[PDB]
Amino acid sequence: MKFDPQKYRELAEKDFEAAWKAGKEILAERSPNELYPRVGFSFGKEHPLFATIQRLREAYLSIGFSEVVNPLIVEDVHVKKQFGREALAVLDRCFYLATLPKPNLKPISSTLTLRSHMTTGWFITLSHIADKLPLPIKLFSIDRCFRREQGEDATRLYTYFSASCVLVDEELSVDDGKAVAEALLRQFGFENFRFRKDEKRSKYYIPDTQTEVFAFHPKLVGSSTKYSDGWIEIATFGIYSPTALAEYDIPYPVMNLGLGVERLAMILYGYDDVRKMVYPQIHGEIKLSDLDIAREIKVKEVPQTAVGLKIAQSIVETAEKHASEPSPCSFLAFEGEMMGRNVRVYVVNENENTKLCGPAYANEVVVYKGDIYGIPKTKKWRSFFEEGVPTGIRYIDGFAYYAARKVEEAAMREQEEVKVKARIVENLSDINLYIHENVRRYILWKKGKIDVRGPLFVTVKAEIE
Amino acid sequence: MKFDPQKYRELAEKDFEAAWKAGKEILAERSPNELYPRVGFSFGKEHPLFATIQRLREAYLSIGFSEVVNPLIVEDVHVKKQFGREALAVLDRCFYLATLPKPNVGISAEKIRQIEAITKREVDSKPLQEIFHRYKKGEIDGDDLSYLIAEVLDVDDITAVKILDEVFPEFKELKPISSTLTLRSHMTTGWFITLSHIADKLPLPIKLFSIDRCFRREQGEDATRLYTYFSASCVLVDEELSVDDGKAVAEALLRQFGFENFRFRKDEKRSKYYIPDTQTEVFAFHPKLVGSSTKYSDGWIEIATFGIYSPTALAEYDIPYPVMNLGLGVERLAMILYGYDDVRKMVYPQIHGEIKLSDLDIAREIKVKEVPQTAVGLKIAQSIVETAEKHASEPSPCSFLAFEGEMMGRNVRVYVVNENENTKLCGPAYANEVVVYKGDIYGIPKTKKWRSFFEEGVPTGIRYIDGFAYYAARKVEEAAMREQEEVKVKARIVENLSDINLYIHENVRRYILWKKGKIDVRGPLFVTVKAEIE
Amino acid sequence: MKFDPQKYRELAEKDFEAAWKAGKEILAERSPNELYPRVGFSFGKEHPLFATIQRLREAYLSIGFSEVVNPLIVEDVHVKKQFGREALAVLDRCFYLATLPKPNLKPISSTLTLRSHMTTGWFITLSHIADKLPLPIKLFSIDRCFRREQGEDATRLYTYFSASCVLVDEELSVDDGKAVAEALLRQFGFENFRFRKDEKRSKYYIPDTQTEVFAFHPKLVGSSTKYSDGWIEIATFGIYSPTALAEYDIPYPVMNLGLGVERLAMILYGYDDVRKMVYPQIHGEIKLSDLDIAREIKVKEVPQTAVGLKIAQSIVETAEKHASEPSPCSFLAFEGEMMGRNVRVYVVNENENTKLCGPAYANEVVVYKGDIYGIPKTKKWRSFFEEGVPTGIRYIDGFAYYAARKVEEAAMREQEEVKVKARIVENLSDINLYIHENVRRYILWKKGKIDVRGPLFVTVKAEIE
RNA sequence: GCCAGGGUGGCAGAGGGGCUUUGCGGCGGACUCUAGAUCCGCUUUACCCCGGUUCGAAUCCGGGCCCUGGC
Repeated sequence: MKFDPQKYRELAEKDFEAAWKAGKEILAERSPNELYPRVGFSFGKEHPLFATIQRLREAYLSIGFSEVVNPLIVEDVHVKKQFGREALAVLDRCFYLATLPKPNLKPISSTLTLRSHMTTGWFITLSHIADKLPLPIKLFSIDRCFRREQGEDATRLYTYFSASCVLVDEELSVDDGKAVAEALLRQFGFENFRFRKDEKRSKYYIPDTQTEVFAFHPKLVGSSTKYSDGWIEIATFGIYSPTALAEYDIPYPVMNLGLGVERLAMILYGYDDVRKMVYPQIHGEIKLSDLDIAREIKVKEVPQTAVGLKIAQSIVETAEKHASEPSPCSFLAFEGEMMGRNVRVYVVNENENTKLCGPAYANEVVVYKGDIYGIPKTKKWRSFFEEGVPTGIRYIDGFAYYAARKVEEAAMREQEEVKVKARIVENLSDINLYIHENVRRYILWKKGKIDVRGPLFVTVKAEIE
Repeated sequence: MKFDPQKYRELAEKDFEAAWKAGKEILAERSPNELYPRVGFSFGKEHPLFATIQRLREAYLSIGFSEVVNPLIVEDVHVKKQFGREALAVLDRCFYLATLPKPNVGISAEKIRQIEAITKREVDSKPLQEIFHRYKKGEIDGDDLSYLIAEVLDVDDITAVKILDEVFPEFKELKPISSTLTLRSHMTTGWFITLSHIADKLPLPIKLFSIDRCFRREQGEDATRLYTYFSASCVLVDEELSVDDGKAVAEALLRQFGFENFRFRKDEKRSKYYIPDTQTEVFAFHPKLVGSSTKYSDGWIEIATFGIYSPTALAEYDIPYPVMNLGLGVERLAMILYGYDDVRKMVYPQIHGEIKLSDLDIAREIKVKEVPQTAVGLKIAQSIVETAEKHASEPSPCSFLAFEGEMMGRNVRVYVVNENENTKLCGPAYANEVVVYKGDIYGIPKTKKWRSFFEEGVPTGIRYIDGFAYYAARKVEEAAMREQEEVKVKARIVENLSDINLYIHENVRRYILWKKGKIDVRGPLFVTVKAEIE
Repeated sequence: MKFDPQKYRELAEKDFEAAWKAGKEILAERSPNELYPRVGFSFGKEHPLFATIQRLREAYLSIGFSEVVNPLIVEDVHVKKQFGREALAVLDRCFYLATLPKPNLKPISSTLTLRSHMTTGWFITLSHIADKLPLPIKLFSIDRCFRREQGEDATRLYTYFSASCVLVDEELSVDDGKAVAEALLRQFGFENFRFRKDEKRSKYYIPDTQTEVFAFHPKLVGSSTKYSDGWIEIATFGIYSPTALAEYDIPYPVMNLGLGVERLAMILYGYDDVRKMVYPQIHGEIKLSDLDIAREIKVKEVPQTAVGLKIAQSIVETAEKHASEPSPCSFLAFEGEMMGRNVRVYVVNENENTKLCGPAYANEVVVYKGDIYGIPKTKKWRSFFEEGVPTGIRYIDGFAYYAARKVEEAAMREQEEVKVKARIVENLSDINLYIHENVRRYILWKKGKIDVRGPLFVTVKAEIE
């Protein structure tokens, strides 16, 4: 709360520490659902695909390549202009754009196609600058592409992200393509590189230039896959055929390196199933931390009055000690008045031989590995208490508030007495605690479980007159 | 050059100032194309579009929303689930994914295929009527190097590219076949699918965003729209929602891009997927816009849209809770930020010939053709400058010793002369520099008339004589190989760079023209350099 | 609110649009302090100094230079090792580190000094790698420095940020220093560059290499300063003297370019007074947008019941039309019951000749250029309404809630009748509206003003029995 | 979407059934010239797409696009 500079200012002149301890007065008093971890900040979280993409843009920029956006929708006449006589073989794997005919039904395919890879648009973009700008030209672009490869879902998908770049100079070896791969690929951890000529020998790449980069990343050695040796084919590249360049008037050669993003994204953040990565919202993959599950566990009914708080706060204060005395046996915990009439609180196990409070009065709720447990803090549960997030809410704590608010209902209902009792704990409601219906459908979905059981055996009678 | 730390230290410890002025020995004597701005560093540059997309990402993340990738290609059945009836109206402005079928090598084109000379072009190889069926079964692109380079011999595709052209005129009959798959017009289409799988399993409120591509059809015109665009979108899932939440987000979002005031109007469309009377149009005022060659002189521009998803479409995906959806269109926001007027010219600039080199970049490309090769020549020219730079007003004729030394092991002595008379040793435009300005290369002299060019353009630092000197510096060294005895190189008038030793790579040359630039390098340089290489 | 998929699902099968409009039912109903712009998200905002710093790191990295952290605290013996015989002249402008002597009072100066510029630490850092790593070496570092230059505050400060870098090769011209300046400086807008030899001729720079970069930035032409010509000295650089390198065993030369950050930061974000930039929290410079001032303007007392809302909501609904009828004249607006007893609301200007509602019943509150106004939406105030942020809260609106909640106090106080009246409006309290005491001390600090005046002249009587 | 004038080569811009401008610029060659001029040689015989009329159309008729004096 807002204090007074002077007041405290002067107050410190006399006995300092007496005024220092006086400071504790400004601290706010917190209710049960107002303290950590039932209250916490949040924050956005980026997707591994995109992250990697940005991480790739910089990587490219860092080795000199300027960014550019290439044509995405194109007339197949281009694929044809490039692949020469192999052009049709390719047009198969590509998609075509079809539209609906205006009924002044049945889509009418057209000559347009979604690019199967960046290269389709490259020749188009390089066509306008290849002979006007000073060499070398270093362009790159990380955008979307569309392939039809078997039209699968498991192995691959309909749209991927190419991390393309092109180098336009008067003289180019396959080497420039080698350098660019290492410079680019190294900024991600890859340490050793190996290149092997590609058999596919795509016709748009000068014969015997098309290569396949193989990079080693220590993050892989030991991986639960065939990438355990540490190496993985991570990118391909070649040098555009004069046959294709000619088709677009590009006089100088051109080196073109392509990077398969979803793969890199996977290597980096360690996902195994591309789909489970790029599309986890669908593939059931969704998680909440124990700390999160925790925060979501909150007291249902809680004392709505200043006194109410100091009531249950006492109820427990006694059970924390008198939960032993051989029952029957009654103890008094509170003495004061709320709203208008004086009040006193009673605690006793009316029943015959046994103890006052059940053996579960001291069971704390903790979340662990996805499950919500109700357990005593015994040298047996340690790991659950030292690897999970202990709610901080104990059985008696959970209980108290219920009573401290239940007598609060009688205090305003004119009533004179109420006997709030509690035996077993079949779940949370029984311990006066809840979780939004959604975290619930969650726990189940993530096939986790809630084990909040226990013999509380504690009753509280209160009289207001 | 590297020096000796000890020496330079034990000498400086005693005598400092002497060591200091000595340092100059470690610097490097650069030739002519080894000087600024003939030398420089290069750096990559980002594209306004991708740039904004990044800013946009951070922006969102900075307000709670977590990133997600939504379904791009979807069954139009979804659209018809998000518009009920008004669906068709949309699917007209959408694209469907067509695709080439396989060469029907059976039935229709089989019977009449078995009534001619099946095969004449000698190829033999047992009837691979199954290796062709595995095609009408499941093949792809990287499968040609199997039924040729491993079938009818012949490497990779040296005969496969034509064997499928001459003997197989069939393939040239395939036609893409439309389907029910579509390229989402806007993000929303994919939100229902994604929110579908989690609208009730994760804790509320749900804040998700995604800046990805979307395809639309609108009068095939590069100007009045583009086939593909970007849509920085977000969805807010929570129990209780009001259009306010749409504003609150639109505010906090735009506010990180300058915009200082917002106004929201109700959209006329009144689309079906949005609750009735919630589809809002958000207008924001941004300073950079105040007074411009645009229609947003007053500063206000409509930058996004948003509304609540009808509890109707939500059910179509079994989503219990209501959901807010804001949709900032990137391309514009980018133009406003990076100052562009024409969408197409901005996003796709190389294509629209919007390339451009700077004064400084042109100046950097103007190299010196004929340049020395021996430490001597470097001095010969360096010297030819001295005598020619000083004795510029000497009523010709008249020789002038410029250099005296041994080059390549031969006594060398070159002089700066003039043949005619009634004039001066060197022409008037001998001390003319090449200044690039406003995109045109110039060969002018410093004046109170040219100031504008030397203080706005960027001087190359090369003057006609400085250019020539290097040409001569080469000739003399040449004779030092042809062991001649007398070379008298001479240059009259200047009409271009050639007549100055200067030049520029062909590409920069074409740029100049393409850009309507102009090179102006003329003037009386007149100054011969007679050499006496013994 | 959470709806039912099926219910709405089927409901749409019959008449769609009847079910569509049925959708409006899920939308939450908002109270006065719950709608825009009295509710809005917030977000961090970086400081121009730092921003520019990061923006500088990338710039450097983008031209190849790797990052490194140099020594900050150093024995003056270094300044001495470098400046040779000029070393003392320098030691003047530098600070020294002094500590308190442990009393088993008066600080005891020491031999340590806070670096006056990066160069002091450069020689130290280059000492270990200059001859072990492959050339060229390109290092950079943007860190803090300490100068004593006149020990001023106005002109300059005690600590600045140097954006240093060093280039270690076998052969180096002054040119490398020129290139690096343009490459670095261009990534910020600077278009044309001019270098002039520095007279200072610092002794640690090979004689006649020390230069001063002058860069042109169109963002300056027309500036309200001497940087109107567009050019500004933005950085200096030279080539380390063999005399100094020798002192640290560096065999090869070294080019060193230094960038004065606070200046660049200023050019970029356009601040004139460095201090008003780097330290605005102190120099009174603190702002809130009209939109912000707006959001902070909220209804004080508002209907705490479901009905209460639909009450004031009606009170206004009538004044919005009957604020004309020649007074006296009474109208009824509400008919229903709250909590338990039926209720009716009256509105009349008991007084003699005039109109029912004062001429200010339709005055909306809007914030503009820093002031909080209470004005009618007349074709005279337009600009205030089209450049500012209209609260949306009008006089009657502000009023209503007061009444609708005032009768709510009688409804629970057992009472039978209440006459809430209102004549003039001397300020906000009078219109039932407030602003946190802090935005208030703000408006004043930013010497802005609040003009919420007006003759509301509107009374409301209500009877509950 | 609606009356009407128009959509000509690197640029400007007359005419216009088929042969057909012109000026600027560039391209190549030549010049006794101390200054930014001189002469000779030059393209892709240029006039959007699909139909109609004709011996034939850039020049004549309809449909699709592009700039407007206007709604």
